[PDB]
Amino acid sequence: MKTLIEIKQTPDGIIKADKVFNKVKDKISLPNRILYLGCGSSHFLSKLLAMVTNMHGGLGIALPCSEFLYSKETYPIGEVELAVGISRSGETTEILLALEKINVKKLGITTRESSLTRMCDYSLVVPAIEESVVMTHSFTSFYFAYLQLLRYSYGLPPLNAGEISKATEKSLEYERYIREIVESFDFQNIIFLGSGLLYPVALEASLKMKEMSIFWSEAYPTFEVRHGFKAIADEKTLVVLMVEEPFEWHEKLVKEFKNQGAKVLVISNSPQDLGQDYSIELPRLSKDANPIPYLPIVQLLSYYKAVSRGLNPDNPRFLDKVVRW
Amino acid sequence: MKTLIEIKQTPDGIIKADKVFNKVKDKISLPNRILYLGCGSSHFLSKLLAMVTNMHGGLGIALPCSEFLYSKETYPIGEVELAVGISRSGETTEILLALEKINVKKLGITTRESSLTRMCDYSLVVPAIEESVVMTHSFTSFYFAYLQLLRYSYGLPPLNAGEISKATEKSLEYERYIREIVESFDFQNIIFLGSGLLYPVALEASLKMKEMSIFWSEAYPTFEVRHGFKAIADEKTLVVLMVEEPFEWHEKLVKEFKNQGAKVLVISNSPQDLGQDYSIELPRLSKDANPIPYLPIVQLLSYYKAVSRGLNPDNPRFLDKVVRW
Ligand code: NA
Repeated sequence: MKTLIEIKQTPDGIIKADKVFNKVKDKISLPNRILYLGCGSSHFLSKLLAMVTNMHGGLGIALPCSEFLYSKETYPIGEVELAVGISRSGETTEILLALEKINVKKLGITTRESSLTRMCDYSLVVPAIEESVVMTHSFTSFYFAYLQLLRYSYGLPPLNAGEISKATEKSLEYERYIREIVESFDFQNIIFLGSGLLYPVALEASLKMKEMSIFWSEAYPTFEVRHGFKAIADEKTLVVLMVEEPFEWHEKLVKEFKNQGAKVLVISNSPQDLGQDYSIELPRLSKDANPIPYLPIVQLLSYYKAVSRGLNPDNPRFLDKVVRW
Repeated sequence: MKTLIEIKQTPDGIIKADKVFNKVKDKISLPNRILYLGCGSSHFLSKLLAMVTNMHGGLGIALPCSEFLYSKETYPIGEVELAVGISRSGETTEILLALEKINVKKLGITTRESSLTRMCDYSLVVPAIEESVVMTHSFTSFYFAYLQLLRYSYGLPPLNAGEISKATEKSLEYERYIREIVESFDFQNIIFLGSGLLYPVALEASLKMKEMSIFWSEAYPTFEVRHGFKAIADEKTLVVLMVEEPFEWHEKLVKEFKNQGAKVLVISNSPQDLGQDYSIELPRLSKDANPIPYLPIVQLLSYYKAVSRGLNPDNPRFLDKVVRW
């Protein structure tokens, strides 16, 4: 349905993102200290943007919109040179309320002209239009558009959009394999693991499982899971480890989970056999862009698990396309 | 069960914490920029300490040990004037490894003389001894000891330990009520909600459920839950909303969950009826100390759910008392 069609539009989304970046790159200059605000999937995207900002020498902080609204004093926001508001629809009430209280320069990230773009000074309107209640390629597209702008603003060379777009096409080749995983192992719960830039991807992947499949899904920074959290993983659990360059600890972690009876899917940019049950190797890209090919993989996994449960990921129970108050 | 005995020692834990604080207050000066490192429950305590540091005018940042070890570049650590390593046992390999890579002053927080105290410049050794694999009153005791030191260090008046200890005695009076909730409503999953300082408490509460009851538990900043996450809440779900001063949005959120069929337990410092099925009112304290009485409530809830499932919270399956590599 719509969710699947939209996941498959990821390659074109990258191209659309590159186009928007080039249109606004000389009109907007991203500063050193940046605050990122978003809700749900957009909060996880905010965390990813904050992380890559720090990775490139800046200082980025991300907070859920409502936490900024009602409990900002408990967060290390400090002086902000730019506030970035993220909303797929550009109509999320909380982001609009948050921006009303902000006096510094404001940059919006959304898929269309909206209430959001009207209260921001500049905006990245990436037309990765989605009919599904669940965000898929818009997340990936928003990330690339901003990443290009960030590298540019920081004096780094632009990434090759064509190469990255082709990388996501490679991700999509795994569709049948992912479908087979869902068919051959009827897991009852799942855990996503990632470190650094892949941690927010793990968080997003888990949310995709919740929304699309109404499923018991969790996400943790790779090795944090050993500290108590692993207690809920057994023979009915699928553990998804996402890692660019694994080392000995990763092999031990995989073995640890298998010893509890869980099956493990490793998604990486490495040919190494860590003892996993399922393996997905993705094209290795510039460190900052490397997480991109992982998104369509976890989105497809969530989609097919949803279908296997007879659910409609396009319109999950209890969820609204836009969260308003 | 050692776990229950230890939860009930919370009041005395506060007293022991105050004693440690007064012994070291003039031997340790806490700076402005502090990094908090911990694993599992100690990571959630680190988040709580980072938040209260920000609340009092300082700059606190918390990170899981492994993320600091392998992906520090993606975090806004910046300049660090003090590194606080938290470990109940003082033997967690990751904390030892993390502190060894740090050259600035180091403060350890633990229950006993250990590898940790031996590699720190000084430590807060709070004797809230626990034999259960699951951390309970030590979390609360560690928090109070450090909070006193922070207030003192920042020129604020000391909190009244006797008053705070008594407040936790009040929490314990809810044991029967909590037990009866567990015996009457056989929930299959649970969601903890909290904002500001209560968010880390929600994370810790969820971990207690995972470890003690091998249960499906989730935690989110109060209003973030509406953004997709709420999809997994229905008639088999118990939603635990923790809030000091509720307002209109809280009533709407409670009703929203009840409309999905879920039952709601509100733990607050307010007598306001938000439409909850179960209610637990706690003594309101200084803003920074206010979260303390909430801990024994969620620990008792997790303990009784574990017992109702024939599980042993003292020694959960798969878990080691101390995580090593
Ligand atoms: Na520990």
